[PDB]
Amino acid sequence: TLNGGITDMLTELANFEKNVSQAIHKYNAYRKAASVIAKYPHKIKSGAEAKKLPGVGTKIAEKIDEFLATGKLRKLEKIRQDDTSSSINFLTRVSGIGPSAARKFVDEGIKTLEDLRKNEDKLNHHQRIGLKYFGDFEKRIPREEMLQMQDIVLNEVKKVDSEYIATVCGSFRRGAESSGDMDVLLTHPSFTSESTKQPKLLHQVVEQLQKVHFITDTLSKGETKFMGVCQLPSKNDEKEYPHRRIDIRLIPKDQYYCGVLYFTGSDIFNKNMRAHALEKGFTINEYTIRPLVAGEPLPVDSEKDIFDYIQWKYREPKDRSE
DNA sequence: CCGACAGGCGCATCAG
DNA sequence: CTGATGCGCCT
DNA sequence: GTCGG
Ligand SMILES: [Cl-]
Ligand SMILES: [Cl-]
Ligand SMILES: [Mg+2]
Ligand SMILES: [Mg+2]
Ligand SMILES: [Mg+2]
Ligand SMILES: [Mg+2]
Ligand SMILES: [Mg+2]
Ligand code: NA
Repeated sequence: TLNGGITDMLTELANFEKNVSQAIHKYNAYRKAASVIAKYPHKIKSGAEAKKLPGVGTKIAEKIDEFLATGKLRKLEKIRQDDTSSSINFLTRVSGIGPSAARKFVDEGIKTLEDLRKNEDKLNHHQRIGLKYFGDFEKRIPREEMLQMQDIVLNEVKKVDSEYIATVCGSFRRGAESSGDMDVLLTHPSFTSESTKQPKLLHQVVEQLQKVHFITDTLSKGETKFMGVCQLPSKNDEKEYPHRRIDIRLIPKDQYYCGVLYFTGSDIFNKNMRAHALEKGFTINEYTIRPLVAGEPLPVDSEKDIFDYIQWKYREPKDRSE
């Protein structure tokens, strides 16, 4: 891509700040810069040109000048060569290991995938599964497989109760050619913000998906959110499909539009949109849009209504990507 | 200069 | 046990 | 790390 070198540099720095420094706002500032630069429709020629973009300040522009002059960043060169930094970064690639646990593990001498395997009894359940499927979870999912997974989940939900509506969101809904995982938003009429008229609405779907061997493991599971692993069936003599991450979110039926907006992302889009909601005197979460101490939920009966409240032209899901 | 930076589910842990 | 805190995760 | 007021 245009400015790929620059945006890669910034993403690496963001990951360093998140994973090693544990500085979430630096992480986010680097990602905001990477994002704005990725959308910039010109080959950046200097740091001063980039500095004109919102989210790119003096320090980034200075890094960009270094990167354009030399093709590298001494700061990242040092980070790359630093054994502890690299180890901590690596370990965070395991689902369930974040910055804190990564640092703790690296302090205890646990530096490698090899080390994690021989110390399974130091891992919680989520981390165990993340280690088990480490190579699989870094593989992306072609949209063709996403379509097959969608067919399974939609038909199996329908067998449980014809009144459930399952909507595949995330990058899939944004029209992406490949997805990192599957995100399923679920509603049922018995569950609204005013009442839960049936218990175990999510459990029943998760259980049905387990019975047919689609869901293979569970990372976490409560009344409204499921985080797990699933796999497509393969045919006689074929290599197995990789195991895949699947998230299911049961959202009150009358709060579907706020739910789908949230679940469609992108993550950066959601942060930008919620940050602009705040500037306009609103707060948005996956349930509601409220005036600001937040007040009572405003009426919504489309995704567009939410954009309208904050005075944004509608963006189609396909235009909410990075 | 500097306060704010999106919002929240599930789970592990801690105090009492 | 409850209630509070923070981690790691999701978009 | 960045930026609006
Ligand atoms: Cl974030
Ligand atoms: Cl709410
Ligand atoms: Mg991780
Ligand atoms: Mg993601
Ligand atoms: Mg996804
Ligand atoms: Mg997901
Ligand atoms: Mg947090
Ligand atoms: Na700028």
